[PDB]
Amino acid sequence: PEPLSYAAVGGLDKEIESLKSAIEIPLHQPTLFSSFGVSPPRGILLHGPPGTGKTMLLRVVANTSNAHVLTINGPSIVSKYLGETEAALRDIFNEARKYQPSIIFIDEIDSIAPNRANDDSGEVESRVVATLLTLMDGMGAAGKVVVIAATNRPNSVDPALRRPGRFDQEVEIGIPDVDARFDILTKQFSRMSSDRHVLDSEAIKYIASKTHGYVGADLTALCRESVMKTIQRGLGTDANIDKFSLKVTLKDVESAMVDIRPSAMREIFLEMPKVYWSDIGGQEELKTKMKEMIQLPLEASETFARLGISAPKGVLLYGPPGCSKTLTAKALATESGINFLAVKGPEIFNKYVGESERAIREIFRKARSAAPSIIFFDEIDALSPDRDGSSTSAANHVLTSLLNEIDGVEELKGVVIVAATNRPDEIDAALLRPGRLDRHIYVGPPDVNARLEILKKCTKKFNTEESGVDLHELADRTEGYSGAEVVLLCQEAGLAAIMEDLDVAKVELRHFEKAFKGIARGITPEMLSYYEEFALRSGSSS
Amino acid sequence: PEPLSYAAVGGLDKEIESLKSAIEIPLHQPTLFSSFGVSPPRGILLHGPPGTGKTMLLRVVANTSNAHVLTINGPSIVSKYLGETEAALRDIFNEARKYQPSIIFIDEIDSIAPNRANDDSGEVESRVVATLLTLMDGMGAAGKVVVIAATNRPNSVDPALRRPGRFDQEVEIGIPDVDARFDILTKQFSRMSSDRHVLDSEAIKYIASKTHGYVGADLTALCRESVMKTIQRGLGTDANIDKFSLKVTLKDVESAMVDIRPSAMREIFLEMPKVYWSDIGGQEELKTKMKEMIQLPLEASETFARLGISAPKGVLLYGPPGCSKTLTAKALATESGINFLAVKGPEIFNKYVGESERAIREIFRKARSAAPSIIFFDEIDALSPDRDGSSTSAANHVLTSLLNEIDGVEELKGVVIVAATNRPDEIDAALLRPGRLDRHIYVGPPDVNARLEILKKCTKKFNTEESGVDLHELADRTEGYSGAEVVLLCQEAGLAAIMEDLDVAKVELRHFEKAFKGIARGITPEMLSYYEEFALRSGSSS
Ligand SMILES: [C][C][C]S(=O)(=O)N1N=[C]C2=C([C]=C([C])S2)[B@@]1([O])O[C]1[C]([O])[C]([C]OP([O])(=O)OP([O])(=O)OP([O])([O])=S)O[C]1N1[C]=NC2=C1N=[C]N=C2[N]
Ligand SMILES: [C][C][C]S(=O)(=O)N1N=[C]C2=C([C]=C([C])S2)[B@@]1([O])O[C]1[C]([O])[C]([C]OP([O])(=O)OP([O])(=O)OP([O])([O])=S)O[C]1N1[C]=NC2=C1N=[C]N=C2[N]
Ligand SMILES: Nc1ncnc2c1ncn2[C@@H]1O[C@H](COP(=O)(O)OP(=O)(O)OP(O)(O)=S)[C@@H](O)[C@H]1O
Ligand SMILES: Nc1ncnc2c1ncn2[C@@H]1O[C@H](COP(=O)(O)OP(=O)(O)OP(O)(O)=S)[C@@H](O)[C@H]1O
Repeated sequence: PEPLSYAAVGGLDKEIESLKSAIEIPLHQPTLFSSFGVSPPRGILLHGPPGTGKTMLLRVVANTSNAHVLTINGPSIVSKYLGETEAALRDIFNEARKYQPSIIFIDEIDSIAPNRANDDSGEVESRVVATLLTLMDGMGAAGKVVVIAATNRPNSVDPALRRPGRFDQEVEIGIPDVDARFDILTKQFSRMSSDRHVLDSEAIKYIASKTHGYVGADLTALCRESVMKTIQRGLGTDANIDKFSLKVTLKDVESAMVDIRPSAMREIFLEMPKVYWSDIGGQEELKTKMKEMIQLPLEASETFARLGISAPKGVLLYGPPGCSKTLTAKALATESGINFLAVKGPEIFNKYVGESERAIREIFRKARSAAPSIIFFDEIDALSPDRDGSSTSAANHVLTSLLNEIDGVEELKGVVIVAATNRPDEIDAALLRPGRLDRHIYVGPPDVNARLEILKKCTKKFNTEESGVDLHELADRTEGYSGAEVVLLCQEAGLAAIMEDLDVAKVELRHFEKAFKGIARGITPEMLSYYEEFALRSGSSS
Repeated sequence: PEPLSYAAVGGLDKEIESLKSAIEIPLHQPTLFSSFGVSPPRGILLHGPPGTGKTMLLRVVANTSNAHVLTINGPSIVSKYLGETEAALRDIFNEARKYQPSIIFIDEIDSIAPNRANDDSGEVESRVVATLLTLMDGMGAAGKVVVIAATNRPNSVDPALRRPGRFDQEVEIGIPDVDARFDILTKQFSRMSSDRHVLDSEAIKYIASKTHGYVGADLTALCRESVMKTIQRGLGTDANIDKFSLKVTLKDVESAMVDIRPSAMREIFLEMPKVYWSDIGGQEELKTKMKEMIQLPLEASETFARLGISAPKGVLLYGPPGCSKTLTAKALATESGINFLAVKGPEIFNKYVGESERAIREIFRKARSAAPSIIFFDEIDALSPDRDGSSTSAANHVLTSLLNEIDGVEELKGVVIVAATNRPDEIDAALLRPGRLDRHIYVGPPDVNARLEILKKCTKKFNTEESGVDLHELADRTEGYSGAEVVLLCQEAGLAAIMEDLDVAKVELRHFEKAFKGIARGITPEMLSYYEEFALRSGSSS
């Protein structure tokens, strides 16, 4: 029995500190809030997607805090009929009250008081929510009691429990980021002695990098699976190997990766990978314009206010498919340092009725929470009201929610909305009017310098100068290819290289010639003329 | 009471070894990786389509493991009300814990804790899932207890029992393949003495070949019916035959097949028959091209990585209806030696809203699991968003799932997606953009050499050279035919042969002339123009 400690928790140090404060300020000294004449906040609710580390945090709070732990075991104290159940829970609260200081732990409130939905059994669920409200109505500002709550989904909890003055302090324990994933991995692999874990910190970098979707508990599972497969490699050599100290290795960790893949973020707003400005080929004009028109307003708020001008509220990127738009937004995300929440088009539109408006609401709330922030909307084309009557019940509602959140700049100061599209017309004109998503930047097919840069980025691994191919004739021969077609031309050239030989280490011009014959232009002059005719009708930066 | 052994199980050797490993490492050697610091797995799940051999596997594991088995008999220990039921299951777990080492068998979790669906009676189902989780929360890292549970459909089980750090380890027992079917039949017919079973191993090969949809129990059922129909023939000669040792013959086994088939396999991800490169008439250019751009990337990954190019992810086969597309894909499957998941177009798009999402997610999970693999999407034309508002609820969701899943290059190193559409224009352009299903290959009507080879393959059985018909005048006379049209020309010639005589063994040019009169070209110049037009608009390998 090793008692847990805050060193065991990982990747949540920010909200670890927040929860520690929300426990220490009450439960150790309510006199402070007695002086300031507000009822002390009784009730901290730990949100979070499943497996993020709630229950572990509750256990570590119980172990670390010197107060007395009490538990509402959900069903495990509710009796057959509620007449004894309500008495039992009141008895729990009273026993906490007599032995102040005390903490009441409620796990899985969704399994206790979800009375908003249809599953509210008036004999059971309504009674439980009623008694929760009734006793939560008072424990005494002088009382040294606190209620802590953990739910895998908050909105399932009825709004009645989440009214203010009830348990309403909130700690949003969320999906770990890349650095948080590294923290969790380092702690987990330090739980085992470093002898058996032969992975240098660079290996942990790598495994954290390839564990995008994984959340919390999942990572421990990964480590556990690694153990198993390591043991299996001990048996794969010969069954007679009963010797211990078989090291766990990086290769074992991917071999585990391929098989664990449990429930984690695949229906959550995407955190995109890391790309720098160097990866993007040229387009220095667009790079400068984006750097300015996004990063500068978020880092010049005092200067903008001094000048009597509101900051730009929204920039819309439009260009032929393949040209660097998602990559440019990702690069801005990676090396602008601003919090950057991105959502694909369809992944928010589908979001069956109500879930769409809720999703827009929560994305904007999160954007406001961690200001300054950039909300990236890839393919606004999805959120288009330009369809038949079926769109009136889905597209119109989401469009008007987006409009209502976009406007009202008084509450929007550290938020910039960057949208991307390849079908600019089908973006409802109510969203490209002045005062709204109004700056329009046209990406367009890359110019010759940018194309040459893309070549040099993608042709570097296979010999070019000492293979007799000069990239400039390729660059001026590939006029009109969108950047995707340029990188595909490089890929097809490599495919010809492996065509002619399995272990070749050299790429000739004839391979590029075959590739260039094989690839067809994807940007017809129709599409170009389309984009300038949208440029004339545009609002800003035509 | 014959004791079950692993010799009785068949066609699951890989899964058998995995389960034996997952039962030996705990339950015999907990210390051997309690040192490693991770919590032991402690709870393994056996998936499987109904009748694929779960319950037998549990019985054999019980009868071969020296620990003591305890059975949660589902309802057979659940009482009238859950107050005694939860106590009884706690008592079961405690009696296991005291008598370490112990195994706890849960059969049909779905009949126990399916609380994710509407059939959750909060008095029963919620209580049972709650007591599971609450007791699954702790068994003791040194507690030599293991849970094994089996389900007929996993997703019906809630995510709560399938969180990690929990009842986690999964063993997938699937529909047996052809070789596994041979193994199961060999074991079944060797259970009965070889005297009664007069079928040489070749006959067993044949019967396994023509039992595509049969799974597991079904095959045993087949044997039963064989027995039954065999003794029916014992009564077919004369009722006085009470003599034993009536051999079971092959013909009896097919006569059983015509009746045994229940609804065991549904529109499951399809396994396709075997066709060799020799079967496909000519098309040597397409032979080489497909061989390279599919098999070569999946077998020279290190060379591609060394060269700085990503392997080609997707090949779309577009050709007129009749030319060898599905046949070419099947040939690649059969004699490329790579795992070949393949699902038809209409059988995934038109299932349901969430069912389609789940289908694509699971097909790609399976493709990743057994890498390298080739996902074949025959007739993506079904997955088309080019319809009315009804497509906004079905087509958009399925297409965005496909795009999101195929854009995951970071963990998609050993998968290639091959598609085959007969009208390529109705594929959403987002699925043919570079970086996605992008290499386009045109199959097209067979050239003269291919037509000659097709004839030679289909005319071999009935005499051609010594019948006075030379295949080259046929070959150059049948310009414009699709390959299917050519094989049907051969079939119609045979039909005229059996017209003019019931037991003929000779086909003359006049029969072919009648057939050639009776066949119209299904490949209009309009269709060839359409395909050339899509070629000029394509992305790669135009
Ligand atoms: C790993 C690396 C990362 S990245 O770069 O991003 N990538 N990945 C993978 C792949 C590729 C390609 C291929 C063929 S495969 B990559 O490279 O990609 C990239 C990007 O992504 C592209 C484009 O995209 P975006 O951005 O999106 O564009 P768009 O199309 O416009 O949008 P949408 O959504 O579609 S409307 O491409 C590429 N790149 C690179 N670099 C570059 C490019 N492009 C252009 N330009 C340049 N510079
Ligand atoms: C038994 C043998 C097997 S198979 O070959 O496959 N078959 N079977 C049956 C039959 C036939 C015919 C008839 C009239 S009856 B068979 O032969 O078939 C075959 C195949 O299958 C066909 C074609 O297919 P595909 O590929 O699929 O086409 P398409 O349309 O493209 O697809 P889809 O689905 O529609 S999109 O035909 C035949 N063959 C054979 N060989 C050949 C052929 N074709 C062509 N070519 C060649 N070489
Ligand atoms: N930093 C961490 N974040 C998350 N989980 C962690 C972390 N460090 C260790 N873990 C392990 O992850 C698991 C977390 O379990 P839980 O706390 O039950 O997850 P969860 O948030 O409770 O999911 P629920 O209770 O179903 S909403 C435990 O096995 C911990 O040992
Ligand atoms: N190798 C084998 N694979 C599958 N079934 C086999 C095999 N060998 C024999 N069988 C027979 O298959 C039958 C299937 O029994 P079960 O294990 O109950 O099937 P099942 O998996 O339990 O189906 P469900 O999911 O419980 S409805 C057994 O009774 C055996 O007689």
